Amino acid sequence: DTIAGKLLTTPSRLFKLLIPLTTINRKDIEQIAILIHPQQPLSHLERLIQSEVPPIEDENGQKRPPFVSFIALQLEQQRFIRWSQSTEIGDFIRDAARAKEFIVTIEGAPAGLEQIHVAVPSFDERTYFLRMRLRKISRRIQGLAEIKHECDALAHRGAQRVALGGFGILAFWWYIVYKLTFETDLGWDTMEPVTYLVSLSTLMGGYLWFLYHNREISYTINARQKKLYQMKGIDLQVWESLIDEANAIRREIKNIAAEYDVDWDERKDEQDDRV
Amino acid sequence: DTIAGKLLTTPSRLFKLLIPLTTINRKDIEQIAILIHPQQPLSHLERLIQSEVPPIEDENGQKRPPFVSFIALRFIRWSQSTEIGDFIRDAARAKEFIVTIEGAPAGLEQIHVAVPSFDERTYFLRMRLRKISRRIQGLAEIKHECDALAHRGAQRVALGGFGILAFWWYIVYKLTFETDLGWDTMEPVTYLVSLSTLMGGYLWFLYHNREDFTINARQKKLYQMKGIDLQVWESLIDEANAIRREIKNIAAEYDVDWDERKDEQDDRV
Amino acid sequence: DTIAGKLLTTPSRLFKLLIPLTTINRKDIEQIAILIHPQQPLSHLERLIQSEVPPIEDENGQKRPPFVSFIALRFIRWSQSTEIGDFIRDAARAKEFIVTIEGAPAGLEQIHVAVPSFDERTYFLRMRLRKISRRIQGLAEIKHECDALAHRGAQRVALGGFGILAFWWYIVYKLTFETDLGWDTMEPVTYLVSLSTLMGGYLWFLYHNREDFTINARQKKLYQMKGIDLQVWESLIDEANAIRREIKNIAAEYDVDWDERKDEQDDRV
Amino acid sequence: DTIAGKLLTTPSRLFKLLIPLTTINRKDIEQIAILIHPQQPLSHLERLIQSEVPPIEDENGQKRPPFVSFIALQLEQRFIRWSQSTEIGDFIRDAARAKEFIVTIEGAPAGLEQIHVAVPSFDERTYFLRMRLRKISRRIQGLAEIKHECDALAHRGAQRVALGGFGILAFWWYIVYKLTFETDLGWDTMEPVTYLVSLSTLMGGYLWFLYHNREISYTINARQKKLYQMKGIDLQVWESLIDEANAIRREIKNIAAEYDVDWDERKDEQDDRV
Ligand SMILES: [Ca+2]
Repeated sequence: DTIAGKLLTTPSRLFKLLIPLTTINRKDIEQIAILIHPQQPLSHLERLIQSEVPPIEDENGQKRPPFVSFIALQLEQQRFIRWSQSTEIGDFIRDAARAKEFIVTIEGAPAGLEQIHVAVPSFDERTYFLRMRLRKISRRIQGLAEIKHECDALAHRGAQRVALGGFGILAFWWYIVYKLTFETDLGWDTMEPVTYLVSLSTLMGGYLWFLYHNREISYTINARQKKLYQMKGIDLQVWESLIDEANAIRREIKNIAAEYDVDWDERKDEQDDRV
Repeated sequence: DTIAGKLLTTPSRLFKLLIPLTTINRKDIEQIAILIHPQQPLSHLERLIQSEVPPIEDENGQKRPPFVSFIALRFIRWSQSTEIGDFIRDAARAKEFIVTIEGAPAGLEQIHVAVPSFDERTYFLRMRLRKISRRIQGLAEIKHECDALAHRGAQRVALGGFGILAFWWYIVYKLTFETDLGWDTMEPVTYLVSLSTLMGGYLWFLYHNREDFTINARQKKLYQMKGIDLQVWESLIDEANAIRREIKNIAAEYDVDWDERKDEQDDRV
Repeated sequence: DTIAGKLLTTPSRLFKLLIPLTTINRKDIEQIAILIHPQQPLSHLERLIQSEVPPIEDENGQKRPPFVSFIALRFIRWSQSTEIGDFIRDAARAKEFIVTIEGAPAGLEQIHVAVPSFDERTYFLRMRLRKISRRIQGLAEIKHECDALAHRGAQRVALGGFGILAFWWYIVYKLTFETDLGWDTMEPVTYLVSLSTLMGGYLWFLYHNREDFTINARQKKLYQMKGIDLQVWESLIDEANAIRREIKNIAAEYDVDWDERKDEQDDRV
Repeated sequence: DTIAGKLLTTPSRLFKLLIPLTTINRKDIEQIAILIHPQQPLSHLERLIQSEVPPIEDENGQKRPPFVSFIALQLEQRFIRWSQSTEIGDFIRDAARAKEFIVTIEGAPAGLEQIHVAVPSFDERTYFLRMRLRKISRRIQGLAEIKHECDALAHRGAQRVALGGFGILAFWWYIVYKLTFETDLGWDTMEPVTYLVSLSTLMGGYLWFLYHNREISYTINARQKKLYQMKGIDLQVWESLIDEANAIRREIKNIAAEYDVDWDERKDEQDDRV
């Protein structure tokens, strides 16, 4: 407005900042748009804001560029120290960003005060433009996880059916042994060897099923299912690629979170996936 | 020679461009080399060129260094913050690049460099991927024939065991169903043989020392001899896909469609 | 009167120093802040101090930069190729640091900065280590309580099962070893109960659906409710040890002995 | 000697190089040592060699120290001039694949007026990195062998109780044979006692199913965790030397990725023996 500014956070890597300053190409005072990359030296910013301002007339007559500066708040856990003209912008943004303070001293031109304060984006503000894409990719891997749960439901359909048939056959055997045993039409001593023979036969069949473990293609991955939900369903390369692209951003948000002394909790954004 | 240069890609991550400049004290042409990182600003390259050119004169009186301006594609000027990945991107579709230095030129006011492309840029990558994919393929097929070997040995030994136990079924059936010796004279044979195969199924635990060792574990024991482990293996496949997503990025953004079988068709030829 | 100065460690990786200089046309005293990464060479800092100071006229010809000289501790000049981390290391033992610009404005030509200590630097590490130690401690004891809780239910269910099966020992001892019904009238009770035991497993396998689920798996299912997973857990412990090896590095190089319980003695007081 | 130099690789991060040129009154030519960090700019290097040379008496005023310039080979799968403020390490890598580069002084006392310095090789860079890697790798292989022998101690502690179980089950086989075949007593009294024994060993084989008490893994057991640590050698040093050992292989494979020369540690398996 008058002595206030803001340095915004674009979704790209760049910044922008809007500062009011007098220019006679405009009428009185315009808030101007300046863009910044965080690997540019601070001399480029002072030359860039030095270029869109009508100059200070030299009282010696001959030397008319303006001489601008930058001053921050040295924190002692007041005091102010000026920053050299060849730091990168990003490191200064981080230091004054925890300081929550920024001024500019344009020499000569300011009629009164000559202290343009600007305001940095707080940790939540900086994070927001990361958290949107983080929440998006977490949402769609949650959906593909739900479809994996659906083919799990297919798997236990097959298991339940196979096991139901086995229980029916075991009930058949229990009734035929009881009927041919308690009725006293055949005694026990002709039912005992048939029991041992059947026990050998089911130890043979268990010796068949103990051979059956053909493929176990894991990584958490099955073998019956791997052809099932891929050659008719939804992919797995894209699943691991969204894992890979998803794991990177959380470290950046936690690094910037380390820079701001603010506890990053993703369970405090569990509440934002619902309303 | 005169107003023409070129930009080249290192085997590392960086770039290098070659521009015909005029240095502090030379003749009019010298193909000076400048090493740039691609995700980096553009004012950095402006500063790095303007370090090596004689400055502009008064100006009443100014000894200030020249001002370059990277117009590209008619003469759409580009700002001092767009990164070199994007400027080589849109210029790479344009196949043109103009650095118009001022003061220094004495009216020529132009420089043209030729942007490398996707076949050329990736060809460098393809070599990296072509070599590592061949190294995947050989170890793959050797691992497969080891799988066939351990599978065959396991099923032949299990087939022998089913042979002897089926023999036990046959002699119990014919001994107690012929009714020469009774089942009462057959009970000891069954239970005492059952402890005898707890014996013969228990000696193997201590001398030859299985301590699971199922069908799969014989193979996993086996290609400790015949091959290499799984960590190097998945590093090769996973890093191969890490290269493939990047050639999909660059060839996607350059908008020329590509599949990597088209140099497997040049691996043997 | 302003030959003083100090260097302060940022909470980030790269740290800054504060020196009194004269930039273009000012009064002689002004602090100027300069950001330094400790993997940069010394000559880089030499260049950044050369940027903001007026040049020196030396009689055909005027060197546009001055020349500074990072002597230290009895004075030993240090060459302009050492690491800044090493120069802060040996100077940190010395607790002194001297920059000496050749040009002297008016009888003042020296500058002392005061190299800080492992106390301040490693409380920019100790705040992190104390916070992660508190988090690990609380989550640890909650998981242990959860761990204790699972085994109570496991031993109750197992003790009940041993109760009824011991009853099955007593009833088959007493029914046929000493009493009226003989073993011939007892055998189908044993075998038919054995298939009836089996029926129980099938019912258990299908309605309440255990598809191992042993004693450890009740715990591992249980603190999915009461706690957090193991990957985050071992990430906190492993990164905590990564910080501990670095404070052992810095206190190993600055040579003041240290154990980290000595601030747990201030975590409650 | 006169037109050949070499830039070596010190055990530290920062290079050195030795080039012959003319100096103050002491000698005609001396291969002099220049110390270089790979992050200093190239103007620093030219100035460094511009400083230890007597200047040229240059008219039209006094601009006396020379202006030196670096030249390398632009591989075409010629000679270009590298700019005066690249960083040294990137120039080292690019001309390192070119295997030569050329310094030119302005004095030109020699007729050739060139200095073809030599380039450090893959065997030398990875020579020092390989000495570090093999030293720590041996230094964990010994502790791997001590893990092997305490594992053998656990093997002995198992084989005792397994031998006792085999002896007891042989005792049971013989007592069932004597009280069965002799016919002093008929099978119809050994049958009941067999079923009762089968219940009792299902109980004793049921209380062992609770005995899976601690399993502290990461590949790690729990029966031995007090034994090899609170009487033997640590595990913190084990995982720490793992952590310090995993980093260097990526650097050797990055520098190996630059030189287009294959990196095989099994071709260095042969160097741990002779
Ligand atoms: Ca019987």
